[PDB]
Amino acid sequence: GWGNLTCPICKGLFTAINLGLKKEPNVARVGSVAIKLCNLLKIAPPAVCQSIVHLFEDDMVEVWRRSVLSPSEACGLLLGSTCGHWDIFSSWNISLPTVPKPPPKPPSPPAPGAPVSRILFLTDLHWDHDYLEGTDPDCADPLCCRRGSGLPPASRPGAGYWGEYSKCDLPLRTLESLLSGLGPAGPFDMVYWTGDIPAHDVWHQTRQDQLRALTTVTALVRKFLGPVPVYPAVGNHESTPVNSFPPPFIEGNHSSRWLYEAMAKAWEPWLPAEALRTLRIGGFYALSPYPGLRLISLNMNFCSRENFWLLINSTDPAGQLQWLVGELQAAEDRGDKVHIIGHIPPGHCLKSWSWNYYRIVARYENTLAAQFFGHTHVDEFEVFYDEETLSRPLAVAFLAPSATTYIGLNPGYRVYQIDGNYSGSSHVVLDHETYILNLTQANIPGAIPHWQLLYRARETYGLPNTLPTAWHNLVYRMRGDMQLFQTFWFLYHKGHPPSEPCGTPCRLATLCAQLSARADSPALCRHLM
Amino acid sequence: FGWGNLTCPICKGLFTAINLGLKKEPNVARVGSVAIKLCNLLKIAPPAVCQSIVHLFEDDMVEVWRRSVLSPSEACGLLLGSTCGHWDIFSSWNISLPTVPKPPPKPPSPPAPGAPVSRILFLTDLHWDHDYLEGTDPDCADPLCCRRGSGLPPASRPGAGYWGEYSKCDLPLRTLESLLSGLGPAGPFDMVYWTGDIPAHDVWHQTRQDQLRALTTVTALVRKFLGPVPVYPAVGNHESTPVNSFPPPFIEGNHSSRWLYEAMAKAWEPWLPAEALRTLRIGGFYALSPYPGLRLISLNMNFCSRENFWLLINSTDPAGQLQWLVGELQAAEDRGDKVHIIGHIPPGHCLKSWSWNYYRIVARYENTLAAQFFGHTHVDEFEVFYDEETLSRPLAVAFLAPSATTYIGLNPGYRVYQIDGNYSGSSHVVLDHETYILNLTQANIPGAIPHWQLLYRARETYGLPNTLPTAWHNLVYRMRGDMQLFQTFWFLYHKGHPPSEPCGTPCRLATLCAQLSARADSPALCRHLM
Ligand SMILES: *[C@@H]1O[C@H](CO)[C@@H](O[C@@H]2O[C@H](CO)[C@@H](O[C@H]3O[C@H](CO)[C@@H](O)[C@H](O)[C@@H]3O)[C@H](O)[C@H]2NC(C)=O)[C@H](O)[C@H]1NC(C)=O
Ligand SMILES: *[C@@H]1O[C@H](CO)[C@@H](O[C@@H]2O[C@H](CO)[C@@H](O[C@H]3O[C@H](CO)[C@@H](O)[C@H](O)[C@@H]3O)[C@H](O)[C@H]2NC(C)=O)[C@H](O)[C@H]1NC(C)=O
Ligand SMILES: *[C@@H]1O[C@H](CO)[C@@H](O)[C@H](O[C@@H]2O[C@H](CO)[C@@H](O)[C@H](O)[C@H]2NC(C)=O)[C@H]1NC(C)=O
Ligand SMILES: *[C@@H]1O[C@H](CO)[C@@H](O[C@@H]2O[C@H](CO)[C@@H](O)[C@H](O)[C@H]2NC(C)=O)[C@H](O)[C@H]1NC(C)=O
Ligand SMILES: *[C@@H]1O[C@H](CO)[C@@H](O[C@@H]2O[C@H](CO)[C@@H](O)[C@H](O)[C@H]2NC(C)=O)[C@H](O)[C@H]1NC(C)=O
Ligand SMILES: *[C@@H]1O[C@H](CO)[C@@H](O[C@@H]2O[C@H](CO)[C@@H](O)[C@H](O)[C@H]2NC(C)=O)[C@H](O)[C@H]1NC(C)=O
Ligand SMILES: *[C@@H]1O[C@H](CO)[C@@H](O[C@@H]2O[C@H](CO)[C@@H](O)[C@H](O)[C@H]2NC(C)=O)[C@H](O)[C@H]1NC(C)=O
Ligand SMILES: *[C@@H]1O[C@H](CO)[C@@H](O)[C@H](O)[C@H]1NC(C)=O
Ligand SMILES: *[C@@H]1O[C@H](CO)[C@@H](O)[C@H](O)[C@H]1NC(C)=O
Ligand SMILES: *[C@@H]1O[C@H](CO)[C@@H](O)[C@H](O)[C@H]1NC(C)=O
Ligand SMILES: *[C@@H]1O[C@H](CO)[C@@H](O)[C@H](O)[C@H]1NC(C)=O
Ligand SMILES: *[C@@H]1O[C@H](CO)[C@@H](O)[C@H](O)[C@H]1NC(C)=O
Ligand SMILES: [Zn+2]
Ligand SMILES: [Zn+2]
Ligand SMILES: [Zn+2]
Ligand SMILES: [Zn+2]
Repeated sequence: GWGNLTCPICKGLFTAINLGLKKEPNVARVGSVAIKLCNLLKIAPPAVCQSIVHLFEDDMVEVWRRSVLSPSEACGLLLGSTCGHWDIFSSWNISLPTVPKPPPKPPSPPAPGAPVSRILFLTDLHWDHDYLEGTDPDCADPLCCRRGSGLPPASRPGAGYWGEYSKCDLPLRTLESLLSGLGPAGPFDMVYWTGDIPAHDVWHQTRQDQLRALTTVTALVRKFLGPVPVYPAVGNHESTPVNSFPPPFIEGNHSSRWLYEAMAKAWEPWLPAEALRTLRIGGFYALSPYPGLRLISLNMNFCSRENFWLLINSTDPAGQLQWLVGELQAAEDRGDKVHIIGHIPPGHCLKSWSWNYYRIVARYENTLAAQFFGHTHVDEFEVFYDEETLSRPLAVAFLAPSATTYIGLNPGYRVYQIDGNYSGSSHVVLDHETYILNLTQANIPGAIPHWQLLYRARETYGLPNTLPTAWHNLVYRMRGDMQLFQTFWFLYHKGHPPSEPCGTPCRLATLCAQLSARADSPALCRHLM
Repeated sequence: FGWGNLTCPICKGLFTAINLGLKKEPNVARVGSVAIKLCNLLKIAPPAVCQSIVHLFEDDMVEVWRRSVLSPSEACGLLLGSTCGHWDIFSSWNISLPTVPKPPPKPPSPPAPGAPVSRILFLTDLHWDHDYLEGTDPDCADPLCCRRGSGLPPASRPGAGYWGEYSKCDLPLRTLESLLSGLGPAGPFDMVYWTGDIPAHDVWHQTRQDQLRALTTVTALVRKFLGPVPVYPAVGNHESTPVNSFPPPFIEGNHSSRWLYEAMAKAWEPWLPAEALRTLRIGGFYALSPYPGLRLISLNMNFCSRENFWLLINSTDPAGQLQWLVGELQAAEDRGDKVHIIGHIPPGHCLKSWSWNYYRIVARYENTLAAQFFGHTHVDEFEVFYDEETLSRPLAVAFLAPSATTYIGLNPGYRVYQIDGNYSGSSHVVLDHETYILNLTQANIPGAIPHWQLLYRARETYGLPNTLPTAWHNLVYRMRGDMQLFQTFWFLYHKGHPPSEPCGTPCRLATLCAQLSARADSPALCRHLM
């Protein structure tokens, strides 16, 4: 009978497809057809389509050939079981160590006169380098206010001197202003630097340009902050194409070796030997700023939904989660405490990665003191609960607003007051402050650039402390009180909220976001009606 | 604005490049060879068979996959869906019956005493090997044995019988000569319905020339022995090569089926009138009027078939034939005549939507449709149709006739139906039927003379007041109750040569459930068997 032939004909078919598109000419064909389709969907002008697709085609086809179309996979998709196996984005688990979990003990308020560690948090600087004042703020292009955007017609003004309120990342001068005005204050013990150094022009980006951004902005930070250590993390716009972060099992040229070795060449002064070693492989590391404290810098792109290399293998990329566990357990032993920093927050991640992270923080509550994440470009947080009943806040991650202005925001940075350096310190965020540059004032001719204080957390929300329970109570408190949420919304946008009023469903969506540290998991929002 | 928007265009371009890539013959060769190695890996069957069969399928197979499954997209509509591409493969469809209101139901009236009767001979699944060779190995490693190249049986196993064999072998032409020669007793026939499957079961090395050989020589044989009596054939699943390949009319030659359809109507020109030949050259189905007041429809069930891969491209009412059928059936309702439907594969072995639309049609046209005949099963059984609303009322039954061929351990056999005869007011419904078989245990003895015996008669054997559908329904549930009776139906099921295994309760249930399922993917139909 013929029924037996379907499977072999399928496997052979995708073998011929596989080896067939491994040749460049067909890759060119896919590129051009994709260009015509891009032109059909419009958004954006044709040259952008051309450049972007020419940039993506190679690695895109590479991964699809090695993942989606690899027979099989594909035959396991169309037939399944008997023929092939489709594992794409399959579930996986990281297997915590067998050490029994110590009983949860919440941290105690710091003793009077105890030391305090001030930490500067910079994220999403997004340096354009093509920013040109006077250009068109609203143009047809993924990014405007830069060389090649043209001029605004008639009554619409050009881009501001310090940056603009539409699209338009920052010119280097505004980063210089940010770093010069750091005095008051200040002084900082350390700086957490999340990533996203390059601008949002993703179609024509080049490795040389990305390296330019990384090295020059690193040099700027280093110039202004001097001896204070800066601990960076890898953002989602560092590599090119944007979001392309092949795990360590991909080897050059097309691997990430270039970016990871450009880093750790630039960050050599800040990071110790081991940190650099692990950074050269996967782009993540661990170190000890204080005795009794451990900082973990995670590469969240192996977390990312938009990182297509995960189609190939999405299972604990670079084995980093496991590594993290080894560290966190290493921290439980020794009686130390851990700070985690990263670009993309957990709960923006795929499915399994997020759940494994949640499982880890829940297991490691007493050890993990704080967590910091960027990427959102807006000011918000995320609350973690116990994995069983999800009724008890065990930790919170702080999502800091972007230094960049991207999509209509005032620039800003954050500063954390944290339990300081000494034995027994909890190393937990005591408070935080948010500075912004009001562009309406700063762009006036003759104005004096000023980085104002905006708000202080505890002062604004009346929190007895910054521990998770307080943020939980703040969320449910805002569900009820609309004025309070209006405050949180004003600060959410760094003082430049949009024109749309953000009515009731908007509020509900936002608060639900504040409560979801685990991707999917709709139940986390159950108590919000 | 980010890469996430590009996935769709990159996909569509990807599968365009794949499409044009495997549109070249060298790549087709590569897929063929990989498939050959895989076949050898799964074993079953010997390597030469794998090689030949895949070499026969590869061309058209790649054609269809390129044009359907992999056509971007489709494929992209599968991996992304909705917003990007549309995946319709084996999607639902409906035939839209005409708006004429259904006439009020009513049972056919019993024929008056002394009324005329039309005897019809039903031949199906002749499966002529032409390579059948007595003495060769009946059980060999091969899809088909008892032929040239099967070798000799080792040691104690005897060879193949002169008149055919009881394991995995088709018929030699001489046994078809025997069948057609012994047709006298009895009786005289008014017409002959011939379902299909003329060529043998060797599907790996088949060639168009061979299939046409079978068609023309066997057609010539039937015409020789039955002479002036009309034979209305149908297209079986073994005609075209590769087996089951029946591209709809929207596929054009060379690789289309026009060669087979025009080879027919060249061979069947004496039997079928002009229109029949015209539509048969297109779709392989036709309509004609054997009697005044009666209409015979011959459907090509390959557009029905699950095993026909050309439907991957478009599975929706191939050749628009179902619609055509409606147009004919309605034409009869206004005209007040009755319809006989014949085809190879029975409805309920068909895909999903085709089957359900067929059920809907027969249900709508019940009073008009007098009888239905189908082959393919190679075994003696039937299928009962119910009302589309409550599914409690049998509105019709289709008769699945046993095979003339011996394929898979059966005595050869043919059937003859007694039908309400030619006259005004005739119901044209099956009154009874008979089944003749050639017992090979006796016929293959040296010096024996092949004899085609009577086996059973329906009404007498099952004690049915008539052959109308209600009778067969009552028979099925009676068999659910009575195990001895089912044992009878099982003996006749195999044409008098039931297997060694006792069958029994789960077997019985499966068989009866099959008898009640005329619509594929209709498990509810068997609910009442518990
Ligand atoms: C239309 O399509 C047909 C199927 O693709 C194709 O039939 C093929 O014809 C060739 C040449 O006659 C045969 O060639 C093979 O077999 C013959 C006879 O055994 C040998 O002489 C050859 O060396 C070779 O082995 C194929 O067997 C035959 N395929 C089948 C299965 O029918 C027609 O030729 C096509 N016609 C046109 C217009 O190209
Ligand atoms: C096809 O031909 C077969 C051989 O003629 C025949 O099988 C034979 O059937 C008879 C009985 O019909 C068996 O003889 C039996 O007779 C006594 C009578 O008292 C029984 O008690 C015994 O069971 C005894 O078996 C033969 O033994 C048997 N021979 C073989 C080879 O099986 C089939 O019945 C015929 N089948 C059809 C469908 O006609
Ligand atoms: C290595 O990395 C990628 C291939 O994955 C490729 O882009 C490099 O070649 C350069 O890439 C530039 C874009 O980033 C492109 O604009 C430039 O023309 C091209 N050529 C060079 C030498 O810069 C690959 N280069 C290597 C090391 O072969
Ligand atoms: C954290 O505090 C400890 C003291 O509690 C500091 O360690 C001292 O460092 C000085 C040199 O600057 C040595 O002379 C002392 O002997 C050290 N004492 C101990 C107990 O280690 C440490 O410098 C502080 N860490 C940071 C980063 O400021
Ligand atoms: C940023 O600057 C603008 C202008 O200086 C502030 O908006 C002003 O708010 C006052 C409140 O009474 C109004 O009377 C003015 O008309 C506003 N000016 C304009 C042109 O909008 C704005 O509040 C500042 N943002 C913050 C809070 O830092
Ligand atoms: C599949 O085939 C049919 C033609 O048989 C295509 O369009 C149908 O054609 C019939 C007859 O002309 C019309 O009466 C129907 O209305 C049509 N149906 C639909 C759903 O459009 C149909 O487009 C083909 N589908 C594919 C996959 O191309
Ligand atoms: C069906 O019966 C009809 C009569 O109802 C038969 O037709 C007659 O055939 C004879 C012999 O040729 C003619 O003399 C008559 O003129 C015919 N009458 C009509 C009205 O057709 C016919 O023989 C039967 N048909 C078949 C196929 O048996
Ligand atoms: C087809 O596949 C099944 C296993 O899925 C195998 O057991 C069987 O032998 C194959 N069919 C034939 C006719 O060999
Ligand atoms: C993905 O990585 C994990 C961890 O090594 C391992 O199962 C294997 O390398 C990959 N799984 C696959 C290829 O399915
Ligand atoms: C593994 O993680 C998944 C999420 O990816 C979670 O739903 C599941 O409970 C875990 N599975 C096992 C077998 O522990
Ligand atoms: C593609 O781009 C446009 C404009 O950036 C956006 O509105 C749209 O949502 C994108 N496509 C999808 C499917 O989201
Ligand atoms: C008729 O088509 C509709 C969808 O338009 C579908 O829901 C229904 O099941 C179809 N009817 C049949 C008998 O398939
Ligand atoms: Zn960013
Ligand atoms: Zn980012
Ligand atoms: Zn058959
Ligand atoms: Zn058949």
